[PDB]
Amino acid sequence: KLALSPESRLAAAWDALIAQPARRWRRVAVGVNACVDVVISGVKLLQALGLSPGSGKDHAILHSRSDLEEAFLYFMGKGAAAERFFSDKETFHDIAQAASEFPGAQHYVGGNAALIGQRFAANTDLKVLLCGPIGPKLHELLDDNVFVPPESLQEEDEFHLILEYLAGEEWGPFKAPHANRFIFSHDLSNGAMNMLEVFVSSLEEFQPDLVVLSGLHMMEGQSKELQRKRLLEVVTAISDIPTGIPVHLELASMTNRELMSSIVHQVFPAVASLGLNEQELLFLSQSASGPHSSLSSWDGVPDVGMVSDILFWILKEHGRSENRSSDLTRIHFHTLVYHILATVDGHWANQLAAVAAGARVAGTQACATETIDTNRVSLRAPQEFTTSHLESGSRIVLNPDKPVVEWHREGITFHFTPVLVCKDPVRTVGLGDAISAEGLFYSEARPD
Ligand SMILES: Nc1ncnc2c1ncn2[C@@H]1O[C@H](COP(=O)(O)O)[C@@H](O)[C@H]1O
Repeated sequence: KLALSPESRLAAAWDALIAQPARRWRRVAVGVNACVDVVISGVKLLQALGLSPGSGKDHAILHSRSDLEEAFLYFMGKGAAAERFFSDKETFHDIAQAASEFPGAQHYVGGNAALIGQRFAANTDLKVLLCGPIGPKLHELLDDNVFVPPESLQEEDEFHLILEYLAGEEWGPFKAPHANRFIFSHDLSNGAMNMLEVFVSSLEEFQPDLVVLSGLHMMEGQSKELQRKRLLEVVTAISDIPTGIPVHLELASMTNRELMSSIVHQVFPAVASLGLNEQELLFLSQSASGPHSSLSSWDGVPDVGMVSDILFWILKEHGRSENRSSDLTRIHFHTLVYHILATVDGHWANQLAAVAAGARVAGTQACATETIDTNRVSLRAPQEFTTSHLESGSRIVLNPDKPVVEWHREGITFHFTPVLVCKDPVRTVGLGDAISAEGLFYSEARPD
């Protein structure tokens, strides 16, 4: 033998440490955002619609094929990302149909809840119920083990059209300086959480062991009154689920502070578990009180100590307390180069294996391998780090043979592991959802 890489050493230590919990979930219910992502060359699609190259010109809303072409060309010229709503329902149906039927277009399960459901459904001894706007194409795309109530099945899908360009790509006088994507949809269902009622209604019959909720972020840009009605529906529904059934909230893509504030005040006390990334974590700290709210943005890899101070603060401010009657005891934090599982002591088991398992799926799914291919991964976490900078914390050094690190702070325990980052990834949209689902699958709640 020669010396093995840090990455091979790390993946070997995971393989030994990872095992399912003693008591396993039988049934998990997941809702409510779901769609079909159609990934297609934008130039090819527009050409396929019979369009000649016009002018690049931004449009706030796309009402027409013209508007679509013009805004696409505008962003393709910048090599920049954008997202738009397309307002004409019937015209959108014809364009999405054209994109979805275009030879070589890729179709993917989309939506946090559907992606979570899909990951859980990979295990045959776990029964998954999924609600959301599920048409015939999404139903076909979903794993056969996923049960969708007939109530949650509809005639049309919610297509999200993802129009990609490559760096250097050309169409007439247009040339992309960077590779990016322009995305559009006509998705009122996910925007309004229109399947929340159907989801809530299906829980009693199904008797979930675990309920997972996502899609609140999608209400961003809707009536504040509509948002308030839906958050009350969430909280009411959860108070009707039998006591001691964990509820996980998977947080995502938030930019509105009124809404974020409201989710924290109302929904956080009603859930056992929360899942999120660096972007949402920092956004939370910026809204409310924040151990590092002052910082506008993370400057490269988020500092572990700074991250942990925010997670600590959330479980202290909003987590279960003798005064609080909050049910929140768990936060699965996942960023690119490390994941942390933070838990209020004595409510959860198997959290070493669980965080290890969340991290491992980030590698394997990114690379599209069954197991970790140690040639295609790279350890990118900091070699040493402080467990808090605010408080006086430990100085930890990474040991690839002992990758999962545990530390304690006032009845709250943290579980840290680095990620084996896929260097040549296929497609990493939806990775946080697969990470959170894996973390929960390998978690065990205890009696309330
Ligand atoms: N190339 C990669 N290899 C392994 N994990 C990744 C990679 N890229 C992203 N991740 C993780 O996947 C997640 C993407 O989904 P999200 O958290 O929803 O943004 C990030 O949180 C990263 O932690």
